[PDB]
Amino acid sequence: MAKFFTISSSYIKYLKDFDDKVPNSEDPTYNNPKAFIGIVLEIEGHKYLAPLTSPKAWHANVKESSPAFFKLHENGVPDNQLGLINLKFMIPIIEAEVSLLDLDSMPDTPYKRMLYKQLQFIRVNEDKISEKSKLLRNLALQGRMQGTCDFAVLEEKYQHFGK
Amino acid sequence: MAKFFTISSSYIKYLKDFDDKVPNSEDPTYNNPKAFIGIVLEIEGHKYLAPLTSPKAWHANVKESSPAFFKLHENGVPDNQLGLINLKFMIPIIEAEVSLLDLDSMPDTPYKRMLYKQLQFIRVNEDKISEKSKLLRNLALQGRMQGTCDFAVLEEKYQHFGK
Amino acid sequence: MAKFFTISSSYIKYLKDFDDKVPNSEDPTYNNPKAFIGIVLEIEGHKYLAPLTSPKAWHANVKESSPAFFKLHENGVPDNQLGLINLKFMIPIIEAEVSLLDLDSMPDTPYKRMLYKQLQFIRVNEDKISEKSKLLRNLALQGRMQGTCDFAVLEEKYQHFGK
RNA sequence: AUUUAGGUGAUUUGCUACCUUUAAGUGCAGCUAGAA
RNA sequence: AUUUAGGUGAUUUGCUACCUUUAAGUGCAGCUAGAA
RNA sequence: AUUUAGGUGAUUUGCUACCUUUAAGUGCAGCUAGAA
Repeated sequence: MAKFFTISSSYIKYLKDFDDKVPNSEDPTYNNPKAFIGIVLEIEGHKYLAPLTSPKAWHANVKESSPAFFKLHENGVPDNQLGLINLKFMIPIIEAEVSLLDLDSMPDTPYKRMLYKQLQFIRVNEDKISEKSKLLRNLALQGRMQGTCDFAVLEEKYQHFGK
Repeated sequence: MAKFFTISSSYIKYLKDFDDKVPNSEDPTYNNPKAFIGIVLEIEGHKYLAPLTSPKAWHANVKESSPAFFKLHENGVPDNQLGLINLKFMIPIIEAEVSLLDLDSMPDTPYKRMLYKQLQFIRVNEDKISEKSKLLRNLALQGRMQGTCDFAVLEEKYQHFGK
Repeated sequence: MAKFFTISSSYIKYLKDFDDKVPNSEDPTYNNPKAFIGIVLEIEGHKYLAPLTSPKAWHANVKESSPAFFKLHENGVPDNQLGLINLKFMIPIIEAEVSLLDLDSMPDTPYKRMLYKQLQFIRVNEDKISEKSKLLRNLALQGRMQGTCDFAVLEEKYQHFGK
C-alpha cells in the first residue's frame, strides 16, 4: 500500500493496443517517468496501479465525491495542491513489468521532496483511496462511470503479455 | 421523523377535558395554526406530537439538559433563535385527527421559510429530540418533572375520542 | 483511583533499607508531607502509590512518551504547571501504613487549592496514568528504563514490614 | 398559553458534557500560580 | 531529593499521537510550492 | 495526455459530508430574522 512505481513501456504499449485510454508512458515533455501509486486495489487476483498527474485547470471542477479521482495536497496545507491520483485510468499489472521507484537512492531534488509530501498524504488516506478504487471499478463495469479505462478488457487481456 | 402537523380542534378540546395543560390550539391572535412536530415518540402503541412555540423571555433560562424542551435555532447560526419544541406538552394522537402541513403546496411566505429553517435543525437533531421525549415522559410518569401534561390519563383516555 | 495519600515514615524507611531511590518522605524544609497519588497500579496483588513532586528545571526536558513521569497542569491552562507524578519512584504499599489526605476537613489553604486542581487533572487522565504505571514497571523490570525504583526487590521485601 | 427536573467532581461560579436513582463531572471560560 | 527509555513515516525539525522489540507515524506547527 | 458519475434534504445556491440504485443530506458559507 502507498508505494511509487514505474511501468515498463512495452507492457504499456501492449495494454494500449486493447484500450487507448491506458496512460501515456512516452512524451518528450516528461521530465521524469510517469509515476504510479499502488497497490490501490486487489480484486479477483488483479493488482491495480493508478497514475499520478500534475495540476490542470479542469482539476478545479473535480468534486471530492467522484471516485474517478483522488485529489492530493500537502498534509494540513490544502492550498499546496499536489495533483491527483487519476483512478479512472488505473490498470492491472504483471509484477515483472513494474518496478518500485528507488527513493532511497534517488538524488535530492524538488521532485523527490514533492514525492514525499504526496506520500504522507496518500499513506494517511490509503483506505479512502482503496474505497474509491473499488467503487470506481464497480461503477465503470456497470457503465455508470464515463470514459474510464476498459477494466473488463484489460483484465481479460493483460495476462497474455509475453505469451 | 421531523414532520409538521396540525391537530383537529375537537380532539384538542377532548384531551383538554382530561388535562388542561394540553396545548391551546385555536386563537384569533394566531397568524398561522398551532404547528406540531412529530412523531417525536412511539411507545406502547401511542404516537406523540409535540407543539412548537415562539420565543418567550423565560426561554433564556432553559438549560440543554432539560428534556421538557428542545430549543430551536438556525443550523450554524445560534443567534437566530427559532423558539422551541415544548416537549412537556406533547400529546398522543389519533391518526384521523391530525394532518400534515401541506408544505409542497403552501404559498411561499416568510413563515414557510422559517418552517424550513426549523425543519433542518430538527432533522439534524431528531434522535436527540426523541431521546428527550422518552426521558421526559418517563420522568413525568414517576412525578419527577414539573407541570407537564398528564401522560397517564391522556394515554388512558385519548383512544375513546368519538366512540 | 485518583486519591491523595501519605505513607507512614516507618514504612518509607523500611523500604529505603532495600532501595535508596524510594522517595524521601520528610525533610525539615517540607511545608507539607510528601503527597502520593494512588492507586496508580494494581498488579500481582501489589498496590502502587506514586509520589508527587514540584517543578524542577529538568522537568522541561521530559517527553510525554516517557512512562517514568506524568506531568501535571491545570485543566485547560497548560502554562500552569503543577509538578508531575514521578512514577519511576512509585512503591507498593501496605494499606495499614498509608492514610488518605483529609481533604474533607483540612482547612482551606493555597496548597489545598493546588491539590484540587491536580486532582481534577489526574481524574481526567486516570486511565493514561494507569497505563503509564503498568508500562513503566514492565520496562523497568526488563532493564529498559533507567534509575527507577527496584520494583522486584520492593515487591519481594515490602510484605515483611513489622515482622 | 401553560412562566428552569433532579443529579454525576474527597472541591465546582456560568454554560456545556454526562446520567436517569436501572448512573453518570467531560469541555470551554473565569479565577487561581499554591509545592512534594 | 534521586537531574529525558527505546522505537513506529521508502522521507520527518519541534511538540503531539501511536507501540512496548510479538508492535506502532496521527495531528498541529515549521519548512517546502517541486510535476506525471 | 485522455478535459466534473448519478443520487440522499416535504425546502437546498457553492463546496463538503453521506450513499452506490441493496442505499444515503452532515458540516461550513451565503441568504434569511419570519412566529405557534
